[PDB]
Amino acid sequence: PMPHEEVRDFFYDRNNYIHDLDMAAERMFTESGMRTGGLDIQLAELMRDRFGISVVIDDNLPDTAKRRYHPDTKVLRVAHWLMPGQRAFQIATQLALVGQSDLISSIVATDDQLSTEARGVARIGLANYFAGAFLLPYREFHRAAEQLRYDIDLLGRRFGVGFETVCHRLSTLQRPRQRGIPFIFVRTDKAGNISKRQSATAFHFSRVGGSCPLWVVHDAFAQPERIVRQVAQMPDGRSYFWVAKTTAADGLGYLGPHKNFAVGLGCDLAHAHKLVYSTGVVLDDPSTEVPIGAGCKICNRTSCAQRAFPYLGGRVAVDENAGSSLPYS
Amino acid sequence: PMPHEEVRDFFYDRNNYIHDLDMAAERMFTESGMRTGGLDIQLAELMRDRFGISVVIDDNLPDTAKRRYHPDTKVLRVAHWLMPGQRAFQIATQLALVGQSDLISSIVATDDQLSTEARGVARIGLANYFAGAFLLPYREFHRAAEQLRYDIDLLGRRFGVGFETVCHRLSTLQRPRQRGIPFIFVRTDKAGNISKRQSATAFHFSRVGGSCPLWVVHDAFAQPERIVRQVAQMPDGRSYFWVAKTTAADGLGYLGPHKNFAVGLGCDLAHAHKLVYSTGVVLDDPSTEVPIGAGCKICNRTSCAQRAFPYLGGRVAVDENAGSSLPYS
Amino acid sequence: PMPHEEVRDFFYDRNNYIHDLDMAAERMFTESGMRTGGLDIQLAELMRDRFGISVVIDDNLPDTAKRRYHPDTKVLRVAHWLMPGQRAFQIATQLALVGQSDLISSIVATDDQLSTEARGVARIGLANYFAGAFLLPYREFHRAAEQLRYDIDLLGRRFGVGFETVCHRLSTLQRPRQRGIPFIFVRTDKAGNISKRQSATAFHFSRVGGSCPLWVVHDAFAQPERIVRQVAQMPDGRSYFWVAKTTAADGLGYLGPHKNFAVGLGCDLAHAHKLVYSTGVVLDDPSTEVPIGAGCKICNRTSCAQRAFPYLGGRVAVDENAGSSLPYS
Amino acid sequence: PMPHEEVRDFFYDRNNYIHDLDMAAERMFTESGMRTGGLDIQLAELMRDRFGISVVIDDNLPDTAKRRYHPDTKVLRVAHWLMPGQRAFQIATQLALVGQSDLISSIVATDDQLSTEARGVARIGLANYFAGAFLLPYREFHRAAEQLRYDIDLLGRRFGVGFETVCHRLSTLQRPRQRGIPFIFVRTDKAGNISKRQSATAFHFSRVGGSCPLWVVHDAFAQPERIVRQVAQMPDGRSYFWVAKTTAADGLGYLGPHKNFAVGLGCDLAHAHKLVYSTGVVLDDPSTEVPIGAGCKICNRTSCAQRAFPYLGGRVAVDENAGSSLPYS
Ligand SMILES: CC(C)(COP(=O)(O)OP(=O)(O)OC[C@H]1O[C@@H](n2cnc3c(N)ncnc32)[C@H](O)[C@@H]1OP(=O)(O)O)[C@@H](O)C(=O)NCCC(=O)NCCSC(=O)CCC(=O)O
Ligand SMILES: CC(C)(COP(=O)(O)OP(=O)(O)OC[C@H]1O[C@@H](n2cnc3c(N)ncnc32)[C@H](O)[C@@H]1OP(=O)(O)O)[C@@H](O)C(=O)NCCC(=O)NCCSC(=O)CCC(=O)O
Ligand SMILES: CC(C)(COP(=O)(O)OP(=O)(O)OC[C@H]1O[C@@H](n2cnc3c(N)ncnc32)[C@H](O)[C@@H]1OP(=O)(O)O)[C@@H](O)C(=O)NCCC(=O)NCCSC(=O)CCC(=O)O
Ligand SMILES: CC(C)(COP(=O)(O)OP(=O)(O)OC[C@H]1O[C@@H](n2cnc3c(N)ncnc32)[C@H](O)[C@@H]1OP(=O)(O)O)[C@@H](O)C(=O)NCCC(=O)NCCSC(=O)CCC(=O)O
Ligand code: SF4
Ligand code: SF4
Ligand code: SF4
Ligand code: SF4
Repeated sequence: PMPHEEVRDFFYDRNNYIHDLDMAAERMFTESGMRTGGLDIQLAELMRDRFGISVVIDDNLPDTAKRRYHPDTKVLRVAHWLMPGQRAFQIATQLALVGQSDLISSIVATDDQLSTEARGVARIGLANYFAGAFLLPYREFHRAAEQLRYDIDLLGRRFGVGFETVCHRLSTLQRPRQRGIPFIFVRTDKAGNISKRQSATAFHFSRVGGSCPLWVVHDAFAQPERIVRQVAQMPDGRSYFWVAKTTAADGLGYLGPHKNFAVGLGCDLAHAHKLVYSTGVVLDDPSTEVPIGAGCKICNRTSCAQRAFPYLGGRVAVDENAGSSLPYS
Repeated sequence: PMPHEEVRDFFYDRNNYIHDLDMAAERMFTESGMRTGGLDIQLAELMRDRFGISVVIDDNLPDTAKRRYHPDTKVLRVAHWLMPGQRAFQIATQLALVGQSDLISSIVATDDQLSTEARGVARIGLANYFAGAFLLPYREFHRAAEQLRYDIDLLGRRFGVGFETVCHRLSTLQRPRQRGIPFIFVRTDKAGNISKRQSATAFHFSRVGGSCPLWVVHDAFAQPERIVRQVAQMPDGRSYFWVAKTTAADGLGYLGPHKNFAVGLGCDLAHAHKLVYSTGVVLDDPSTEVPIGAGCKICNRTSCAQRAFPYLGGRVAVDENAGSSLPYS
Repeated sequence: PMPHEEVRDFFYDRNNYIHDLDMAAERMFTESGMRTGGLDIQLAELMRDRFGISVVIDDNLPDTAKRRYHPDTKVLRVAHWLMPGQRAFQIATQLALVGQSDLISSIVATDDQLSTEARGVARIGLANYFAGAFLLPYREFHRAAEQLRYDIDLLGRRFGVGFETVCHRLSTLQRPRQRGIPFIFVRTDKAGNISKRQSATAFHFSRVGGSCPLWVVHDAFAQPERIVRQVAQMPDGRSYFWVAKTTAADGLGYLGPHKNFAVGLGCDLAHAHKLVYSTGVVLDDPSTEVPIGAGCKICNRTSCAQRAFPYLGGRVAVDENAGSSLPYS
Repeated sequence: PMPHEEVRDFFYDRNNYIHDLDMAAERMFTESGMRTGGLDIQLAELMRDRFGISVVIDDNLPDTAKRRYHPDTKVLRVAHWLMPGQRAFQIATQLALVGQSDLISSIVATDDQLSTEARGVARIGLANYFAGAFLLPYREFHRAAEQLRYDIDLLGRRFGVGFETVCHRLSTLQRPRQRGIPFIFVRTDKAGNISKRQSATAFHFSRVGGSCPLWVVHDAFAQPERIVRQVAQMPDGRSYFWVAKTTAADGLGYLGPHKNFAVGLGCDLAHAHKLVYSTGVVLDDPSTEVPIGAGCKICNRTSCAQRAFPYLGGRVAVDENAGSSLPYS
């Protein structure tokens, strides 16, 4: 149980919603006079007025540094190559770590099983959560999500942030009397590594699994920078709607290392009709659903032409007198 | 240690070359009067003349059946939708299982640690090996590979078989005093599941690992049916040349299940200059080599922007006053 | 009016159906005892028995030659690297040119506007038509198309031929009392060059136009080797269903020149419900239809964000005080 | 000769460099105290101080409006969804049109063959040129291009602008005694429509042509957001180096209309060694050069497997006794 997995569980156990921290972010947004649009500058003004922290734009930082905070002189340097939404995210992260320290500490104190390292990692996680809840204040963002029928591009345009940030925030809308579609958010790379798992409730991939090549999230790299959608059926009959898309980090140069990821958002099929991404698709036809699994070794399907491995709790039929398109019959 | 892994190791231990069986395949090829070009027809005639086995092309077989052998009437039914190279492969598989039974049994008897099921899986594996060594007789195939500078498409065209079959056979050219480029052959899917591992000698991915998203094999699906090439450097400094390409199964219909795989062939950089795939590429410039790993949890690189997980034997450094492009620095 | 365009018109004027030639191909198929499956061998037998023509498989031909017929000794050589469907196509083409010469001549004689070169080009075109009508005899192919709901992959599997050949034959099903879906067939390359136009009746792209980047046929290369589908609306309100897919020629080698094409098949929206490719799509929602054009200079749309050129018969609004996402407002 | 072509030629005749206007942009940049990094803010302040123009960021503008200028109250509204580089570009466009009116008029007066509409289009073109020359002052941009070895991503990162803007400016570095690599810049879509042509000197595609599917610019869409590179040889023996990449407009929503374009930059092969994009590529091997053309009807190659149409000044050779891989041999 490594610390990043420990924090994964910390968030999964709390339905991916932190009521104290989300309320605090929204309260501060409103009390400060914030207005959506160009939050980076207003957050600079807020750090100055409320914390004596001076926010500067630094093209002198090392290439890989997004921000650096000097607590001795209270100076926050932010990378020039970050877009305004990204600058705002960095500034609000530091704002959480400086001005919401005690709240974060008390939230961490509620899971006493946490490893020594897991507590620091959770501090950073709650700081990122605060930044998301501030850039995307709960009520305004929820109403915008409903009005826009969950169009992630349009939400990003309205709030001045990227795709991954929007999907993050969508998977946290579990406030008691104002809930959005319950989502599972995942992040993957070209090799099937799932870097991030967040979920409003229990989904198949909340903690483990997801190495099924028929799952559309892995097809996002085959269709780069375009939204892919799938009506999927798990081996147990439960049906889900999946949207996914690639995200690439600009800059770095032709030679340099590049960041390529795929962000995917899934929900119960019953909710799909509320998404713009359901437009043009029939949702009431179980014949049109794509049968996927969780990874071949833990998948009990018997007629899958794509099986890479045999099912673990399964009987290996070996026939010298037959050959089929169905590996590991 | 599941049986398919036991057979993976069985072949790995023999440098992916089976001298008795390969010599037997070539002996039978030449003694029977075989000539490359239309092996399917000649193999049918051979089964008749030498084993009393009647080969029919049966469009009445189930959709997913490639072949079926009835030993009571010695009837081999072969799917009509298989190309001639594929039909030849099926017929030669049955030829190995019927006319080379004892040789295969004695070869299996040499790895006595094999589980009961692993022996059956090994019989199927050795029959496939024999089919490959028969359709592609060793000396003729080796001379053609050198003449064609390892152009896999041109080899397939010359011998009437597909990409995966050619790569299979290329990774087996370890006959003493007539060796080809030592290769590692792998097969993967969109989810990074590595279905096949065969290797002439010790490579990093001969048995485990290979979930590095910077590795070109996983970039094959973004460029389907197009050959991708990479000069890669493992974290230990050793450099390799990798060629890869996707392979899709035709038919099945728009709705039906589809087979999508990616086949990759790797060798030491020192051999790359003998490949047609090196044309246009500089091989002597360590600056141009792509730093890849074997999977993030077992990768010790320190400045990778693509890290999905932290390195296992390392402490997760967490800094509240900085944010970087380098996850898990 | 160049000769290939002249033959384009020759076929367009005849509703892409040649009743005499199609009936002759089917009549000969049936009288000869032909059975679907492995037509290449049976056509060899037919050339021998009926025309004294000897069909041989020649790996000695130049790389680019699919067949060569020596009339002095009546010998037809066919390339070894052609699949059986392709071999059958070559053999039946020569069969049309040798055994249906007078019929072809009389069909050509019906369009007396033909240029000197256009008559020879039309001879080859009618020979290809005969080959298609023979490999795919009309009644059997029509019934298979209806039973399979026009699944091009499954039709290819059943009849042992490729995607482009199937789409060719589908666009010719205009026999008076046994018509299939009326189609427009097109072939394009990565640069928008439309090499082939065939159509059962008058469609927008039967003769000219088709340089609209929003048209899905040009998106086939972005999604290689996978079927793409679109519900499109022309500027005049008429709605069409478009299926398209790439096709690549095997062999040639890593260095050599490659053939990449996209084949597209379109029909009136009203017919889409009879296609398997309509599965999962709502067809009764004009809101979900993609507005395309015929090429920007002849497209009268006013709010297209993708306009590359202004509409020819249009008023150029030029405003120094505004900038928009809509080029050439 | 439509007006947009007239302006294309207007710029082509001046080697895509406007000395007075470029010097004016740089003069104003330096005299005003401008420093690269946050030009949007400084340009707003400059419009205030120097022209009494009040710049507001207006989230109330219509969805498709990038800017709108009200001269009666001297109010410049700029779209909230534009990144800072884009906002700076809009503001500098208006700055050219308001504060450089007479210079632009006198520059337009030098091509007196211009149609009435061509003069307005040329005014917009010269304003865009000025905006490019201001956001990217000539000397600083030239020094940065050489230092960065023409890495377009790194230039964009350094100056806070996108790919298309950098390529625009790179193709204008023809100031006497301080020249950059002479470039041809083109913009195309999925249908091969070439929306933009700018060129430092005489290139094949400076005015017409470019519909060759083997040309790498059209392969950009198959690999979106990834840089593609090609060493190409025209039929006349002259060899060029081509870099290309797609550019997509964010937002707009899943349903809405999308802008997809491909931008390409070409130079003589002799200059390629100065590009970062040449790293790993051999430049002195004529065997490895890809033979491309300018469009099949104006391409005289004789063994091209990709020909879509026959060569215009040639007779279509038709052989009834042969079939080949070479259409229109
Ligand atoms: C996972 C890592 C370590 C990786 O960091 P990266 O360098 O890849 O990127 P990043 O810093 O997360 O930022 C990437 C994008 O995500 C956005 N973003 C990040 N966290 C967000 C949040 N909580 N809410 C909203 N948006 C958020 C940022 O704005 C940014 O957008 P832009 O790019 O547009 O600017 C980090 O995210 C992190 O430390 N998170 C907090 C700790 C945590 O939650 N760990 C559990 C992860 S779950 C896990 O690891 C389990 C997986 C498993 O099963 O093994
Ligand atoms: C792996 C399976 C079980 C599944 O195979 P599939 O049904 O998906 O396909 P396939 O039968 O292998 O056929 C696909 C193509 O491979 C070709 N092919 C297959 N074996 C070949 C060989 N030995 N030599 C040459 N070509 C060969 C066939 O001609 C065919 O070509 P066409 O496509 O053109 O028709 C099978 O291949 C098999 O039983 N192999 C023998 C058992 C074995 O060796 N297992 C160890 C694998 S190593 C492993 O799985 C462990 C790896 C790990 O644990 O990480
Ligand atoms: C167009 C050319 C010149 C190009 O030949 P290519 O080398 O590109 O390929 P090809 O010989 O046509 O064969 C390619 C595939 O098409 C199939 N195929 C070809 N003709 C067929 C037909 N009539 N019916 C069924 N299938 C057919 C072959 O089986 C083959 O399948 P496999 O690959 O799987 O084996 C040729 O097709 C031709 O000469 N056709 C006859 C003359 C004609 O009709 N000209 C008008 C074309 S329309 C036009 O040019 C107008 C465009 C415009 O607007 O300017
Ligand atoms: C071509 C049009 C009409 C259409 O343009 P669009 O609306 O599609 O986009 P856009 O306005 O050009 O802006 C897209 C990106 O290009 C950048 N950009 C535009 N002009 C630039 C310049 N001169 N220097 C540097 N960057 C420039 C913008 O910053 C912007 O960056 P971001 O995307 O990051 O925001 C327009 O560009 C224009 O009016 N140009 C001036 C008229 C002109 O020169 N016409 C001749 C073109 S030659 C032609 O069309 C004929 C070719 C032929 O006939 O074959
Ligand atoms: S066996 Fe299960 S997990 Fe594996 S590919 Fe098939 S459906 Fe997916
Ligand atoms: S950390 Fe290692 S395994 Fe992971 S992406 Fe980077 S190089 Fe590959
Ligand atoms: S203007 Fe017409 S032809 Fe051009 S992209 Fe738009 S819809 Fe297509
Ligand atoms: S004929 Fe010329 S223009 Fe056409 S694809 Fe070949 S090289 Fe390109």
